[PDB]
Amino acid sequence: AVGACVLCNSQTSLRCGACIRRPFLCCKCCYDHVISTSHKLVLSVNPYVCNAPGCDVTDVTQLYLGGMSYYCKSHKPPISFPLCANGQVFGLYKVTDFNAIATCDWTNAGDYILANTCTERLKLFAAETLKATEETFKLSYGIATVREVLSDRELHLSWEVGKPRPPLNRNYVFTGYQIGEYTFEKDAVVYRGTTTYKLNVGDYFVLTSHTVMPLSAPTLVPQEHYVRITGLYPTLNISDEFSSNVANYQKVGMQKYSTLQGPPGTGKSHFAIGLALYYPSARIVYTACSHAAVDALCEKALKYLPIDKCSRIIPARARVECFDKFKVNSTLEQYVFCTVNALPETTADIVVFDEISMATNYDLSVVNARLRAKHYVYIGDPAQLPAPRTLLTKGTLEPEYFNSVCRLMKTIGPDMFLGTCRRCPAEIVDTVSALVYDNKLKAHKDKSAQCFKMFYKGVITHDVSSAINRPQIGVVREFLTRNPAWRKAVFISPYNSQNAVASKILGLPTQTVDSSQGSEYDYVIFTQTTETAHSCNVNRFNVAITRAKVGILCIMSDRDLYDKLQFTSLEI
Ligand SMILES: [Zn+2]
Ligand SMILES: [Zn+2]
Ligand SMILES: [Zn+2]
Repeated sequence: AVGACVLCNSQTSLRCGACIRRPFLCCKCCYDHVISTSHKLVLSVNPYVCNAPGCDVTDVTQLYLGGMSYYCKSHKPPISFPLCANGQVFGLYKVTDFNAIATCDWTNAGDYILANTCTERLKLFAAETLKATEETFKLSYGIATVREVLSDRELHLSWEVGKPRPPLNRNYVFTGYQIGEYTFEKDAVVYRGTTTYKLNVGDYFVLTSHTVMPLSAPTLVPQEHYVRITGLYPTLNISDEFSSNVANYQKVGMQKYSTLQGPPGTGKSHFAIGLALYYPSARIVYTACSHAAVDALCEKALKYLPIDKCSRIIPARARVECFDKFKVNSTLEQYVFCTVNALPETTADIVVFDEISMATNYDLSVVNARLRAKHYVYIGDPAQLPAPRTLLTKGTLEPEYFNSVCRLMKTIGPDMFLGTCRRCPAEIVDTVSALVYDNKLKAHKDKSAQCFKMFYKGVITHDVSSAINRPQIGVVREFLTRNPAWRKAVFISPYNSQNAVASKILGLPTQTVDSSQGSEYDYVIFTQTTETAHSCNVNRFNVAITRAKVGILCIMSDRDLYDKLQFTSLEI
């Protein structure tokens, strides 16, 4: 009931009853809010509503202070004061950007632009409002119910009518009923339940709708620059293997927080684990939003750090199988590997937050609120993929607006940049260097002469909204017959339905561009499928072609990206 104004910090009893998150607004800011938005309900110790029996006047601009109570113009006594007047709303302790965040529906890109350009307190207000909006929207979808048990991995389903049916993709992890988190993918559909339980006919599932907690900590702590390495103890016996990062590790210890832009295969995980060998007594918490990003840090640590000082934090609700080689759930070990949403309340000498393009301002804040560290390291690449914004349907979200860390990397530049790609053949490195890295990314490898491109629009079919291009898969089939070494390639496309079709026709392992991020393969076969904003997205295209260590075949739909690929063209 008592607190500080989100816009000016002036103390108040006044909150907005029309905002989904009921923020405290001072007498001045509350007035500026109510008089320019449809938000007219104001909440003090008691709500600002007409106290006359049966009266439904709740608009603050139509209410007055009559004695110790509130009344409308129709019910107030002769000695009464308007609650709204003189640029202030009556309350104890006596804007444009706040209004827009408070009233938007989060379906436009401009909403996320504003949520990243505003003041720090407005960033938390926006992040809390957005996440609560996202969670409420999850209730709009309808409940599902098991129609039959086709086999151990397949089935056919039934829905409750009247409410919209969400898409069948590995993008919507539903929680099961308490029978583990289930997922779906394409009348013969596939039930993907992480927990091996015979799906009882009649049971139901609901979207993973977790309650949104308030944010208190900023997305980024205030920057502090030091003249000496603070609270960390370096070595001069630093392995030659990590010597290239020595100046950057010293930079880490001389600032409160630091940003590292690491293009694909430039050594992000090597840098993160090497930071532990450079400050060998430091307690490091390694965090990322996904279990995949956390497990990739676990694999690198397994090679350089002592296994007895590592612990993989796994929440009681075992969602998917993750890293099995560290002692599970020991918060006090020197090296703790844990996803953002599962972080314990602890302190650290260094916090390493990896895959920063996938973080939201909500995640940035959670880390600041759960971990109190001497140093914070943000590793990622704003030229890679951001977290999916399920409400966003209009406009494209540019990298400078992914989150606060990405905004800094795009506006003032990152503090550290890993300039040499060690993974990809030079054809790929040269293409992405010009496309998203302003020619600052260099190739370690020579050209492989196994990077091919083909311009083939094919035929686009749609599975509801997800796209398929059977002729592009047919072209891959013909290529495989003449290129048997490509037998072990991973098939990548921007669409789950295209991948399901390629999996049956080609028999190759499949991956969407979004799920390939952070992974690498000798050979990659990419079919663009369509020429939509989704399939032409430069960050997605960058991720797609940088998965390859040796060769890549790109079957393209977009002339622009096809011309930019510095690959040998194929005919047919
Ligand atoms: Zn104020
Ligand atoms: Zn409001
Ligand atoms: Zn009244």
